[PDB]
Amino acid sequence: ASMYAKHSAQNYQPLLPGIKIKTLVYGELTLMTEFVMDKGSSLPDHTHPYEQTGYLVSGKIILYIEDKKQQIMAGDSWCIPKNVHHHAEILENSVAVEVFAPTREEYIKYLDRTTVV
Amino acid sequence: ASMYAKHSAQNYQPLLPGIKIKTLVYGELTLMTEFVMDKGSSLPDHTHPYEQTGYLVSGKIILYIEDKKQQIMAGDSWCIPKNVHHHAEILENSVAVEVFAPTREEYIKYLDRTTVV
Ligand SMILES: [Cu+2]
Ligand SMILES: [Cu+2]
Repeated sequence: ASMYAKHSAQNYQPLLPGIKIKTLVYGELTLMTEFVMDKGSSLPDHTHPYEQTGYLVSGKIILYIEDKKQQIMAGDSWCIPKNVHHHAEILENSVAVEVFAPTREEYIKYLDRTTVV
Repeated sequence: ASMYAKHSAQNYQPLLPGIKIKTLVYGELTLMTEFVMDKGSSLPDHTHPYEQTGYLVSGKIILYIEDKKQQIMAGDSWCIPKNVHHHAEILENSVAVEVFAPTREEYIKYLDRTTVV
């Protein structure tokens, strides 16, 4: 059931305007995605029944979680509990790695199978 | 409760020779760490009752999972189910972000409270 995946510049897939996604790996309890986000894009306010914990690999965003707002730079991190409202403004081209728990089955369809193993 | 944390080069805790750790954030279902590893160090075989999913921010490691072995570089990722044998050889100075599920209570104390927003 273990997985390895290798980095590739290909197959980051459209999710929302300005936001591309790739599911890297997943398991019994978690699922890992990489989000590639264009400067000036945004994530609209949403909720989902998965805890979402992330790390900014590169760039700069403003991450809104309920009534908090924080500027996020490379190496910063966050944890958003299940069903909590969140959104973001993307200030520079940015890359984030985010892990969902429980496994977010709807995101398995973004798995880049050309780079698994 | 949601959580934000800011990057700091300080307060990594010695875990093994050449291997240091810091808990970045955690939540109800997950806990996120950053592993800073020195060229030439290693992790011996271990297992634990937490799923472990990781992303290599930088460097070069050989990651062993049961009878599999893979060289892992920046942007590669892995998911290791609960109780599965794994170890690693660190070939270059390396940095990994790893998320445990469920929340790994023993690692809460490695949070750097000076970086929590
Ligand atoms: Cu979300
Ligand atoms: Cu481990």
